[PDB]
Amino acid sequence: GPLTGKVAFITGAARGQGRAHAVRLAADGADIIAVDLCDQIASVPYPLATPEELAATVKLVEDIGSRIVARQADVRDRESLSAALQAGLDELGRLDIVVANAGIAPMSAGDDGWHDVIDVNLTGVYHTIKVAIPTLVKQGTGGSIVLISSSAGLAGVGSADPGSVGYVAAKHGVVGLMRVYANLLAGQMIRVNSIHPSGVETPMINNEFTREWLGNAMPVEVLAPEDVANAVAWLVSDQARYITGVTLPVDAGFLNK
Amino acid sequence: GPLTGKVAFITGAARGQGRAHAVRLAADGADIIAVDLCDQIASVPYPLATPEELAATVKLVEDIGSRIVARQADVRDRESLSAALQAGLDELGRLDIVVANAGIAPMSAGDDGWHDVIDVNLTGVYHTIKVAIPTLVKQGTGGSIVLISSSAGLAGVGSADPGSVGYVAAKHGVVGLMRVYANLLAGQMIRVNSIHPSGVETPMINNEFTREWLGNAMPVEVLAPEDVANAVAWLVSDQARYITGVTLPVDAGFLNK
Amino acid sequence: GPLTGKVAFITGAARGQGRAHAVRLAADGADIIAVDLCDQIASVPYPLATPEELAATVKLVEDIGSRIVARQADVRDRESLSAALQAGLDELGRLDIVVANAGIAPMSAGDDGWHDVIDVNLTGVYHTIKVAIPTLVKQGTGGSIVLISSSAGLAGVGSADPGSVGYVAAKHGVVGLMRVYANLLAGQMIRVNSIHPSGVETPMINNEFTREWLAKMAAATDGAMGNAMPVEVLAPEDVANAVAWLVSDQARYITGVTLPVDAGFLNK
Amino acid sequence: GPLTGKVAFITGAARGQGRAHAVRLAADGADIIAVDLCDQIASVPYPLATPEELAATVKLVEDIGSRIVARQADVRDRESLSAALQAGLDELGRLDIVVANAGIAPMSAGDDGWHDVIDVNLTGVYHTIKVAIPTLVKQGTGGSIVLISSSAGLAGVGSADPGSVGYVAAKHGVVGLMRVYANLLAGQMIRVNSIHPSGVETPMINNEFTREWLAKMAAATDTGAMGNAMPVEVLAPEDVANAVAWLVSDQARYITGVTLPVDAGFLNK
Ligand SMILES: NC(=O)c1ccc[n+]([C@@H]2O[C@H](COP(=O)([O-])OP(=O)(O)OC[C@H]3O[C@@H](n4cnc5c(N)ncnc54)[C@H](O)[C@@H]3O)[C@@H](O)[C@H]2O)c1
Ligand SMILES: NC(=O)c1ccc[n+]([C@@H]2O[C@H](COP(=O)([O-])OP(=O)(O)OC[C@H]3O[C@@H](n4cnc5c(N)ncnc54)[C@H](O)[C@@H]3O)[C@@H](O)[C@H]2O)c1
Ligand SMILES: NC(=O)c1ccc[n+]([C@@H]2O[C@H](COP(=O)([O-])OP(=O)(O)OC[C@H]3O[C@@H](n4cnc5c(N)ncnc54)[C@H](O)[C@@H]3O)[C@@H](O)[C@H]2O)c1
Ligand SMILES: NC(=O)c1ccc[n+]([C@@H]2O[C@H](COP(=O)([O-])OP(=O)(O)OC[C@H]3O[C@@H](n4cnc5c(N)ncnc54)[C@H](O)[C@@H]3O)[C@@H](O)[C@H]2O)c1
Repeated sequence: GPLTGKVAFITGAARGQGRAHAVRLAADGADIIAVDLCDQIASVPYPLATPEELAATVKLVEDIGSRIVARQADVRDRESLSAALQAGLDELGRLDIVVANAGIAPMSAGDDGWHDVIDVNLTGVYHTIKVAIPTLVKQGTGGSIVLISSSAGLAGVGSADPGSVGYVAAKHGVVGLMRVYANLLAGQMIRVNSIHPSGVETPMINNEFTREWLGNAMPVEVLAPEDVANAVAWLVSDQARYITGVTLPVDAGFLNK
Repeated sequence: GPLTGKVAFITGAARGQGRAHAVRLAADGADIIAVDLCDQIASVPYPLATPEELAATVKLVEDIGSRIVARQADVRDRESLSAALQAGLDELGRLDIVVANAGIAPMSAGDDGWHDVIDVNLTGVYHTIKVAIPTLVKQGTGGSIVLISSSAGLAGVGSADPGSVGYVAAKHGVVGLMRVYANLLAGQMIRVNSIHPSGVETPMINNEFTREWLGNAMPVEVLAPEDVANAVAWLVSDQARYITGVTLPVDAGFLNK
Repeated sequence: GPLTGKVAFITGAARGQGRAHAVRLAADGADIIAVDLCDQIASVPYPLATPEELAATVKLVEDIGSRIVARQADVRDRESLSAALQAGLDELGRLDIVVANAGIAPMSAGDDGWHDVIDVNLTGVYHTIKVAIPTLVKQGTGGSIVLISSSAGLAGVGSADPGSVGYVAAKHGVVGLMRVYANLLAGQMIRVNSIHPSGVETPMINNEFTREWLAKMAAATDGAMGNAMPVEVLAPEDVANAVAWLVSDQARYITGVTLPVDAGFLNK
Repeated sequence: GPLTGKVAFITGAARGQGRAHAVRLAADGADIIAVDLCDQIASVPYPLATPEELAATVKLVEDIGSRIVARQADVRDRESLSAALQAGLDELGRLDIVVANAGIAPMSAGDDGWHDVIDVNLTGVYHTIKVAIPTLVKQGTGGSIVLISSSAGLAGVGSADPGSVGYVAAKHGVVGLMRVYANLLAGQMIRVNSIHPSGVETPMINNEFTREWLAKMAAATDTGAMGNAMPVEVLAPEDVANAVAWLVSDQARYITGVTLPVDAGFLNK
């Protein structure tokens, strides 16, 4: 495949879009370093991933034919995340692609929702970049860093809940991370871009809370996780070698409507 | 390939990026309706394409194994452009993809440069869209319209020459066409996006005038026409089925620098 | 006032927003060079200004106490526009502020609508900038160029009509003009910015016709056409007040900006 | 003046731009609720404001002829900030204008710089909005909320230092706060906008650490890419205060959801 011999580090890889990236990039030949919390955060009113789900991602990727290192780790904890990445490096010996995908959407928790969404969705993305840079720079072969933002990183879409205004703030902060790192790493031939999905059919929105709590331009209800994985697989390939500093909506026209 | 059975209408197909689109989309299985002015505009201080160059594109596409209908046509003349497209529809029977690529960069012609760049780069893009819509809508199978803008469509980069100011104004106007047509056509599952290259190695910039007249974030001097064609080939594929309303820089970080 | 001793050149000054700029900047002490077509363009489905309306602007500004030179001129015709500007310069002796406000919204005219809206709303703005630059540069005291775009200069809001997609294209092109001229002219301390109103109560939209089309746009969309704040329409004075700030010393270092004056429409 | 009978809550009011906002809005007739940390933060290598400076802002505003309630408060501590605002509400009886101006620029502190800059410049701005909303909504007379971002809120103007990356991320996050609150509050006629200065002449820009940062950033680029477009070395605090005074006035009654550069053309360059 176009990614044979490369290694992709993916946060939130136990299910949802993170699993879709693991499967898609492995299908294209990449080996995978997969991390997920595999535990609950109290301000999040829907279940986060289980250890069983991370093991399921591992089986899918192994069946495709790639090597995979999978660790439980929390993106909020730099030492934890660094240790997990280093386990992947010890086994696979290189790093080419980073997909900073782990995220949460807390609600109905008061300001705990603000703090937790900033911590996972902004600080955790910072940590994901920071733990990867020294390897990418030392290797001297360029690479790709893909940050997962949202429509809410470019538009004021949300409710008054602290976790929702925090989600908007965090996802906007992720665009800032993208833009500064695209500038800092361009000289190293490391591309940095952000992806902005509107709604995607995953357990972040397919849950009891969201149904009880509860439009794109194209007549598309919700995107598939594969739509997001397909965009990312293009971006990290040689077909997109000179694409950097871009905010890419994958959204059936939502941001332009 | 992924585009077998589809037809792509490409303006400015005689050379440069237009040729690169014709070759890349044909390699993916598409048949081609190729048009070019194949004549000079007096305000443009470098040579435009010749009839022989359009014939050379035809040979390349036929050698790849796709069908191609090529006509001389001026994007400024709606009737000319419509007749040319119709020659292609009469032989190939359908239309799926439109690449509004023809463009000029006049200089040193005073206000004739202003007029000519608006007429080719803005009015000509409107005509390219307008003549394609009836077929796409009557078919009812969706499609893709790709408008070629520039860094100068999103940033104030230019000199005081009326042809240069006009290039900025026209390429900005192309973004506006993209945004309104993406909204107008979303219901028909017709995606509309714009591409924003910075510099590309073609005879628009590789000529005697430009040498006499006298950077990106990544250490890349100029992009290849293939870089722009690679982006477009992805956009018009099912891998980008829900991408619409986007301004996509293909620019080694120029717009983010 | 804060603009005493300065001169403002305003296109489309016979009525509407252009008249509002003339009276607002005159109230702050500016003298005025006012131009308008004062004639109809066949693709435009509502009446353009009359000669009597331009004369009425002149009286309003004289009653305020400023000097004003007014001429019938077409922004599409650089020579017409330059002659009119020069009549104003001969009388007032300087130029400080340019407001490129003339514009049209053709509809239901076929491709004549495309060509006319590009010609007035984009080429006419270019002409307005180009006739003014030499004076501003020769004086060496800086100045302000204010281009009137629209929400449709930053968003794809329009209908399936050559005049409407042309309005979007033109108003987006006006942002381009702003951005490149802000860079070209910054070294001369000439500020260049664009203003983006949503709907403003003038004869351009205060007609049966526009309300028809708004109703169809509304029905065709899944309050999409409405502002974020509960404000039905902005006053011309809202746009004139923004411009009066921008061209003052209170905004001396504001350049290269797209400024929405829109009750939150673009952010909605 | 145009703001006679109005009350403006300003964070970081002890010196710099915050003092300039207090003086400028007072000159237009407003009464002021002024808060500042009046203390140091270890990751910030230059001095923050002193209690003396806050008392000097009080003197300036009283001399202009307005009433002012000033309190020491940390925007990172929602309860502290709420208590300070309440002290001003208890005395002045209303609120019309919020200027979320307090901010820091940590550097050479490792990841403590990341955490502190997010905490002050993003979380602190959230707290400033949150403590003001109930009063604004209960009054039912509209109002203005102005968030102070930066060029670095719209462009990736930063170095690799965690405090700098964090400054870019936080200032971008402020735009997000603006956009969502403009939508949430529009129905109440409460305008929300953000201001994006480039460089402004205050201790944040002229200390030796920032100076060395600016020199390093200039040397890293091949393009005077760190300068403004107009030949203006640095903006005055009054340039930012003048823009805010306009925005909160009836001359800008329908301006909301806008990112406003005040930057001598920097972002467009
Ligand atoms: N689902 C949507 O509609 C949608 C829309 C736009 C953007 N996004 C974003 O896409 C990303 C992927 O989310 P998803 O839709 O696949 O939802 P998801 O909840 O199915 O997946 C998120 C994953 O991240 C993990 N995770 C959460 N906190 C973590 C932490 N502290 N450390 C390590 N792992 C952590 C979860 O356990 C989970 O497996 C997120 O950044 C999210 O904000 C989602
Ligand atoms: N080359 C660059 O650096 C660069 C950078 C950004 C964007 N662009 C854009 O890329 C597009 C392709 O240009 P290119 O780089 O391949 O340059 P090019 O000059 O090699 O190709 C442009 C082609 O369009 C044709 N054309 C010009 N006017 C025409 C008309 N009135 N009707 C029909 N055909 C006409 C030419 O004859 C030519 O074959 C243009 O829209 C251009 O503005 C180029
Ligand atoms: N009214 C709105 O809702 C709205 C919203 C956003 C932007 N705009 C823009 O505001 C500007 C002012 O328009 P308005 O609302 O006051 O409408 P208006 O029709 O009342 O005023 C426009 C004026 O320009 C004149 N004019 C038109 N073409 C001309 C030409 N070729 N040369 C010289 N003068 C010409 C008219 O005769 C008229 O007096 C325009 O650029 C318009 O596109 C209007
Ligand atoms: N100076 C520039 O060039 C520049 C450029 C763009 C944006 N900004 C921003 O302008 C705003 C004002 O900064 P300034 O230039 O006046 O600098 P400054 O350092 O002179 O003023 C900042 C003030 O905020 C206070 N403050 C800091 N942390 C606090 C906290 N936790 N709680 C309460 N008060 C706190 C300080 O003590 C001080 O009085 C900041 O948001 C800053 O990021 C500054």
